[PDB]
Amino acid sequence: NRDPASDQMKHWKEQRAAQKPDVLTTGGGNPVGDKLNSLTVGPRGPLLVQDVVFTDEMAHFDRERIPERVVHAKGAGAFGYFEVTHDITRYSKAKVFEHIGKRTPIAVRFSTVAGESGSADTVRDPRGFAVKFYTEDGNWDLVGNNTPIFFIRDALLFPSFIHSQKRNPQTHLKDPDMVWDFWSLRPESLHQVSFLFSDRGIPDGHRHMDGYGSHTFKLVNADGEAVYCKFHYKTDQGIKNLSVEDAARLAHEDPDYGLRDLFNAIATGNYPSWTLYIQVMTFSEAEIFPFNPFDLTKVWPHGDYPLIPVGKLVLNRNPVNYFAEVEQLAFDPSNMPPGIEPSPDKMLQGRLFAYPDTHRHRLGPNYLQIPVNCPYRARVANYQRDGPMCMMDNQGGAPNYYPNSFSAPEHQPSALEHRTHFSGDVQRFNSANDDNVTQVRTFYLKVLNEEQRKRLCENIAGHLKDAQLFIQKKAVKNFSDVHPEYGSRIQALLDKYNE
Amino acid sequence: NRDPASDQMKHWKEQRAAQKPDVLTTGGGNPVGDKLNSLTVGPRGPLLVQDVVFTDEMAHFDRERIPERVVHAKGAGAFGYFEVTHDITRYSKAKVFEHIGKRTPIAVRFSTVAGESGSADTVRDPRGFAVKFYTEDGNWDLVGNNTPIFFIRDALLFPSFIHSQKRNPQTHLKDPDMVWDFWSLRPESLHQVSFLFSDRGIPDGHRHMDGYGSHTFKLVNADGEAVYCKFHYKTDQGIKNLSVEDAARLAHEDPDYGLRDLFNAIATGNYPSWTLYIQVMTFSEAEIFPFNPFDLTKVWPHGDYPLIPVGKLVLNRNPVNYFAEVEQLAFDPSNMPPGIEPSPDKMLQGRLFAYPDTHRHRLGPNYLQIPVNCPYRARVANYQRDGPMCMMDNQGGAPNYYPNSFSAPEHQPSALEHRTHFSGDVQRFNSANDDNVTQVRTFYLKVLNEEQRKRLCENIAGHLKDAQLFIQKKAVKNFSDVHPEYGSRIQALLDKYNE
Amino acid sequence: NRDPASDQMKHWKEQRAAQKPDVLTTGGGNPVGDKLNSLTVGPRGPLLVQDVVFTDEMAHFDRERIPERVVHAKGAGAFGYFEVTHDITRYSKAKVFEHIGKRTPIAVRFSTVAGESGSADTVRDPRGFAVKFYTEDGNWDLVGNNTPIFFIRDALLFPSFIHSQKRNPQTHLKDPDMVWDFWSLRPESLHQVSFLFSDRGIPDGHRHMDGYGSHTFKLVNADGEAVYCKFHYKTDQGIKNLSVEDAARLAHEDPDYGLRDLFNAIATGNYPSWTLYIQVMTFSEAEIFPFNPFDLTKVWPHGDYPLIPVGKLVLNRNPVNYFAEVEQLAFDPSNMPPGIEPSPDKMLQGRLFAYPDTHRHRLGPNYLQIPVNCPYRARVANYQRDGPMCMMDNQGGAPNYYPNSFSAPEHQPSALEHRTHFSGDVQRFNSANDDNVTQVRTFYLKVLNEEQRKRLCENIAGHLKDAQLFIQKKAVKNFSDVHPEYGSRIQALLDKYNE
Amino acid sequence: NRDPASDQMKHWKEQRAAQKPDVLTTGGGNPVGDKLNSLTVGPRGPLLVQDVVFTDEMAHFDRERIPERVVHAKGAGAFGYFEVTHDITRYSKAKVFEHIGKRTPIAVRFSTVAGESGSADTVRDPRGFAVKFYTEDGNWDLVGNNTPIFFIRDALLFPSFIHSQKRNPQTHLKDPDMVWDFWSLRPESLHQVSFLFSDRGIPDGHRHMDGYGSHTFKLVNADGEAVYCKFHYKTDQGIKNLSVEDAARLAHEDPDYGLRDLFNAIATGNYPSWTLYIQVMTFSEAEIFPFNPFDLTKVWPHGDYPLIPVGKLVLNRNPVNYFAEVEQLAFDPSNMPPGIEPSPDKMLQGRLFAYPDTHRHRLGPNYLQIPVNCPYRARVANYQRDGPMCMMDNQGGAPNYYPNSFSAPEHQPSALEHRTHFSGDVQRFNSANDDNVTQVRTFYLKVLNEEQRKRLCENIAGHLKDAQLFIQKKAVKNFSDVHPEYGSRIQALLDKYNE
Ligand code: HEM
Repeated sequence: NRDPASDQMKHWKEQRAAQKPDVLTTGGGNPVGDKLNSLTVGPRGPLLVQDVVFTDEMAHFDRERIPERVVHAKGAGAFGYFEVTHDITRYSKAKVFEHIGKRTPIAVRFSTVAGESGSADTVRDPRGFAVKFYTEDGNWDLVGNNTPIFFIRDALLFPSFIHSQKRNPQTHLKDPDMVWDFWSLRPESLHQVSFLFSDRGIPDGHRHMDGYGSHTFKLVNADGEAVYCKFHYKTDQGIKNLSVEDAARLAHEDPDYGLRDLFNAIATGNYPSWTLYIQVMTFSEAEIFPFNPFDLTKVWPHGDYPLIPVGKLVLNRNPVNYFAEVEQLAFDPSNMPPGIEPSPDKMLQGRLFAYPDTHRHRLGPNYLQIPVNCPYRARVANYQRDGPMCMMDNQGGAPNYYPNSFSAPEHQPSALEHRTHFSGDVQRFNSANDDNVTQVRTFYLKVLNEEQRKRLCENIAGHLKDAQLFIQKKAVKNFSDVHPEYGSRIQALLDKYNE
Repeated sequence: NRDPASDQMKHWKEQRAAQKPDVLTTGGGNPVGDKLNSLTVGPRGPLLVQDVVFTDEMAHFDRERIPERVVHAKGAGAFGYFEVTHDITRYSKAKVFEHIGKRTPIAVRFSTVAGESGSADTVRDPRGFAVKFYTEDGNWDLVGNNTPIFFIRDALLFPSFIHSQKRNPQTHLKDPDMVWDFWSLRPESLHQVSFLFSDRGIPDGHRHMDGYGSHTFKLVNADGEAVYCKFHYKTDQGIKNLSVEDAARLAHEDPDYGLRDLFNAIATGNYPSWTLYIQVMTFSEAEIFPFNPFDLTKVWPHGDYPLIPVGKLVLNRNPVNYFAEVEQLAFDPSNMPPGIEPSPDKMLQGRLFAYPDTHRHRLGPNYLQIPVNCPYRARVANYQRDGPMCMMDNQGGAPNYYPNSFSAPEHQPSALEHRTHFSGDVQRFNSANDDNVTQVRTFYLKVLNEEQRKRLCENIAGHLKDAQLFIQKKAVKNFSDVHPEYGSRIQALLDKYNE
Repeated sequence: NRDPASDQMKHWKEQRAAQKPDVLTTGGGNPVGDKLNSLTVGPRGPLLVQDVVFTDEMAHFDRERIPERVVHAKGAGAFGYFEVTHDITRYSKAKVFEHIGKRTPIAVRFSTVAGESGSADTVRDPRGFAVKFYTEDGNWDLVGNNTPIFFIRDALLFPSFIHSQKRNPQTHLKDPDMVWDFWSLRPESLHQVSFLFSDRGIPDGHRHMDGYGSHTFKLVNADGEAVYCKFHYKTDQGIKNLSVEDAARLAHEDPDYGLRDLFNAIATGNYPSWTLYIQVMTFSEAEIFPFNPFDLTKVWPHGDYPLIPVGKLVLNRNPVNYFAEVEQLAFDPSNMPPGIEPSPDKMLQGRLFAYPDTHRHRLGPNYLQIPVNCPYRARVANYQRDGPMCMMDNQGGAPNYYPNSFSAPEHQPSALEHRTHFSGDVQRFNSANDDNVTQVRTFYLKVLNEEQRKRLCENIAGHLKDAQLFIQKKAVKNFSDVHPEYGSRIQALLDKYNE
Repeated sequence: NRDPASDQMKHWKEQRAAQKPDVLTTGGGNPVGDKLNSLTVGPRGPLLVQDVVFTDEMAHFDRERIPERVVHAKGAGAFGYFEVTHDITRYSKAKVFEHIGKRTPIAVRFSTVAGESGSADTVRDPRGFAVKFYTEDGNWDLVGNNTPIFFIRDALLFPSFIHSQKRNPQTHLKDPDMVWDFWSLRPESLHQVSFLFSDRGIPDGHRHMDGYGSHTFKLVNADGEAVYCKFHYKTDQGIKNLSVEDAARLAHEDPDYGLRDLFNAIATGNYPSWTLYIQVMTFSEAEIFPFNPFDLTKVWPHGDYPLIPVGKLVLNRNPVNYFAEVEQLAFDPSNMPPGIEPSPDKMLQGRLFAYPDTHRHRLGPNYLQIPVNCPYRARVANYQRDGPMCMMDNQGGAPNYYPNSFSAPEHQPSALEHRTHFSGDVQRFNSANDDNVTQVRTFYLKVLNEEQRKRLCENIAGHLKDAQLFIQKKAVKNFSDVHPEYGSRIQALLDKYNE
């Protein structure tokens, strides 16, 4: 016998006991008599528009594909839940953290980034780790990566970035000249660049990796007090990466490696877990931080801000229909229930917009009306109506303007966004030179040993080599700024690759 | 106080009862602490992106509109049932006729023909009478209208017709030349044109008008024997038209008069009803018939073809939410249960294609998933997946290829099309001159009496007059062919009309 | 020979006289043999899916309809130009007012608000007066209204407003209970509501109504020197409006009266024009202003803030294709070139989001490329790419990331937005009580004379009379808050109406 | 210096030199001041809605993606011309062949099949070969392949087939159980399934393979006589296939091998070319012939039906912008100028619908209006109007109904379709027994030599080595039904793989 994976269609007909098979039908529910031989005038004559069975199917077939994620197209998914094992109600008053043992059902999706839908899992790229919490207050999406930091700190340079990583407008090939001209001119990436070309670059599956909310957020307690926080949900399966070697063999032996490793893990019953933590920084402590507490290209050293365990993330159910439940999902950072709010983290401020923006496009206006995306542990109610493909509903014949004198939905002041005071002019404030080295240096010669320190200078040079020379220096320079040796090793290697 | 319609909100609230309102949430179900004031820095400062409340809402509002139906955009809808007051199971074996007494939930939408969503019901124009049956063998969309005949005999000239019947491409106004130039160049229109300007051109409210299927159809029984039939449903509310002045008045006082009439009649228990009948014709007779039995412009005389009583059509329910229940109601002439097949009606043949084609574009590739359209009385199982906005499970893990050896949906030798045998060179046979007078001449003389004739012409003469002298000639010319007098009688009015 | 609008097809045939007709082709360009009779196997047989002429033409016919603008569905559009005639450059460095005699192409559209596409023109309703300028610095849209004020003062209570106006979620009929229940609950509307029900609520055609910017905008000259402002452009054709009697008649007689009137004028050289002035309030003034200077329901009295002439708006070019030129026409208040900026007017701010947004839905992601919408007088060059229905050269090989060292477009540091200082807490400041009457009273008492006040209350009562009693009560109350006479004069009429 | 594909940007800057870079603007052409730092309230403050530079850019990015082709997603495309070399004026009256030395602009896209957009070029999968001839009679899309046969002879099966190749509905991974199950239960595949695993399964470069109109078509001369034919465009650069290990190496070393390879050729003057031939068969012969002369899994033998020469296919132009020219490219078999006509193929006929149809989905209603799809060597003129993103002018003010009396587009009898007399009942004729083994055996034996013969079994087994035995068996039952040793060798291999 094979693995639970391949034995899919197998484990399907079985459980289907001896119950006869459903009756093939058209979308209209008309029982199809013969769906193998099209209607034709004569055995060698043309086809009639009359074969609606055919028309009905081909028509549906011609419209399956929808736009793939603008980023993170390739990924895996599965559901499970979250459970409380610590009390942090002092910090946030969210319903998901209510009492201890408070298990909220979740939905998570792993994925790559730069590659398309046909791409393989096993390759150097950050990883998409987004959780969908279904809470009585509504849904809460923690759209996070496998790291607490990203490459850029101003949303505006993101589209340009994603481009710099994806194909060339003309050749449609991957273009290093682009990948590095951008990185080179934007040293802020330094930090997250180094993390990428580290060993973590390619985990073993989606399980032996770490999850983070990356950004800085804001918790609020039932007492109206607030404090900035950072979420870290480590892996209980342990950290594990794949040598550039395997990453390549796997790249072709099983392009969907990480994909079926997650399905079998849960099929065989070995459910992947993660222990959720959170750092904590008061506003007072925020004004003090030697750095921008809201800079996405920075971290809060654990020593100065220790981790507090909060919960256990347990994925235990495997998706049935992938399209409907995984590809069709929708993780929107904007979705945050009372007790949780965004920080003025310029990058975070960008996700507040983009996700619902695209979602409406990828899936359509009512993209939340999709089962997987619908917040069922809540009771959506308001003054919104219509839209294409309006399922449900449509919120019945209830009044549609606010305010109204007809007992239609009223607001709840208990969920008012926490009020903070901000002073200063309205201007395009430059964050470019917000120190893109320090924390980086203490990562090259403080977080990594000599072994991986080198594996880095090797990985990087192996790619940089392909970029125009003038580019290489503009890069070596920056790296150097993190530490001379850093740029020395790399540069060296390059020249050897440079013939 | 006033009418039930206008009392919509009232009642809704009284039913709502003492039940406290629902917490006003965002699309994501998150409660809103205050959906009346925006998040602005300062009481007179800028608006913030961070106001995902505003953006959430506003956004759905920006997508509230879907393209109105290409034709018959304005209308009203109601649900109810259908009863089997007779056993017509000798001709058609459709389960919707199974046994006397059986009932099948129906859905109907009345509509005008040309005017967009904002026009007025009380205007001369044919009328849409769609009857959707939710059977146990899929659905059945009998797209009827108040008239058994139409204007054209071949689809190809349909998109062209509707055009002439709408706004000039440059001015955007109703064009008399666009209208009459077309009607004059296509005599086959001579029939319905007459019926159109007659007293039936404006039926007083929906309840007071008949419904027809026009297209010759096919009824297959148990033995597989087949026949051609027509579908007529006479109104139990008796016929009632609206004088030009009484309608032309209601055009403003109440442009949605028809919509209100219906809702109101129902809301007051007074349900509109229709008896169903059909006309049966043998391939042999259809052979002998003096005309083309599938010529939409002609009718099967009562005498030669009496109407057999079928069952009843009760409208005892009003829509809850209009946009989700009526606006989206989609009727595809293709939905025919095993037992009702189309006919070689060149006109019908076209529709077979169009409805789903457009429904796939107005509502979406998965429109058959909309609650109203879904055949909730049968089990839809087939090999079609994905498509934007996939509701339900999408046949979960069930296979997707046919045939297959995994106990997936099967065939239905019983639901096989009937086998008719045609012959002749496959080409484009000009149907332009298949007697465009006979029946028109029988209408203008034996069906109408002098006062009814008088009207017809004045009605016609008053509209045709705005066309160019030349079209007027061409127009009158065709009328004389039906009958000398018809022509001159109208002509007369024109010369006067030309003051 | 009638009005130029009627003879549209005439002058066409005429226009291309000696020039022989072009060949009829499918979408693909292939020539069409016989476009009248579909390809049916046998003169009375089915329709071959092999017939492409049909399918091609039919499938397209099936997708002709796109959503109609969310609000202001029914309108009229013409193209003309703008000519500067006064140096106001000391207030805005906008390249549009650049210098005396300056000519900038414009495109305007007139509209109603609540009615859908079939809706009648001559009805009480504000009027849209959206201009589009194709300035050398990019398109500058100034979306004017036939009134310099609006009902609500916060963008959040807007979707609700429109809802109250349009059809009821259930019956689908206009609901006066809905309308007035709303206005009654938000007295800020008094001002505009009063204007609306005044003779000005039903202008005789588009040629007799002033256009306004309503919102306060911020102008910025060459020395980054700012100044708030109001946009006014009075008709040069004289203020004229249809009585309540002519309006109803026309309502059914000529639903497209505005269209017809506007088309004809131009068509016959009788070009309409508007002079554009602007009031100038300095930051120091907007400070001590007796009201919030960014409150859409208020106006800067001519007395303390004059009107400085700018130039003229002239329309002299009818649309050739309505759909392609007047329909797909989309204006974004967000489009403002260097020198013309927004104010903190909350009501305005929202608009910065919604117009481009909704457009991305109605017209489509790449709608900015639709001819009538492209800033043809400017040269786009950005890192934007792809999306459906992408024309032009998608900037071709051009680099796609920013910054880049490959000579792609750069940022002009001279068009950097002006910078203002705002301080305070950031939150939901409740601006529902910023005086909802003062100005209203001035309008009722000093702007209108008895003759007028008489029609107004009559008019208000005409509609309101139908709102449930408790609603009418609440309504008269407010009016009284403007003036005892106001509420009373109506009340009487009310009690009068109730038998 | 490196290859052309690598030096893409390098050249852009080079040639685009001696020119000040363009001004980076917005969608509306407004110059941006700084596109690197979003607008906020103070250095550490929230992002303002005011920032439109941001939104515009972001939203537009949030939509860059459109759905990929349901099949043949991964591909490379280029442009060239077709040159007549021989006179087959007698077989076709088609203008594209008018004379000797007649050039016609063509566009081409090569593509794998069951692989998603991100997949890798080199993999056992048929190659998509589609040429778009822009002729004076519009565009004639010759939607071919690198093989002259397919896996099934009935459209209906296609969706079911295609799904079998793609991913598993639940585990989303590629699944052999599905693969082989389909083929096992469907023997017609045999012929094409053999060719696949043959040495031709993985062609080296897109230039070292052939082209096969595949289907059977019809030809019509000026005198009206018709006949059937087979299209063949043999590679001039010669056939060069890739090994199995090599293929799987570039598979991850360079997954975009096709693109690069092909792009570089044309980039250096090494323009590839193909010779277009035609096999001819007269109706008479179409009668004598011995299995269905249209069976898509049957090829005419050069022996009895020889290869006639026609012309040259030369591709000497690379796309400037890929998304604009290749991604948006749309080839519709339904496009066919006079002289070329479909044939009964129960497979082809269906294609005539899937292509234009699925396009109205993937790209949009007016997709034929996208620059590369437009039939620019002709002149579209008809009665089709509107639809979203209506580019051009919608045809201006021309009359929109046919017929008309205003000199609008007329028709050409010259373009009438050939009339074939088809006799025989109208029903679903089984095609499962049309011989799916005779021709096949001839391959394995004749066309194939002992050497390659081995690499087939080895390959056909290397894959099937993952399908439940019960499946493996069924398969061997056919291969052997082809020829004893075929399944023999296979079965011998399979056993070892079964460890
Ligand atoms: C922030 C609140 C606003 C939002 C979200 C908003 C939204 C809309 C929407 C959805 C339409 C439909 C347009 C169409 O279908 O053609 C519209 C039309 C219009 N808006 Fe309002 N708008 C806002 C504020 C205003 C203000 C502040 C003005 C003052 C120019 C204005 C002027 C117009 C005009 C002129 C039209 C009609 C355009 C035409 O048909 O030519 N809007 N607006």
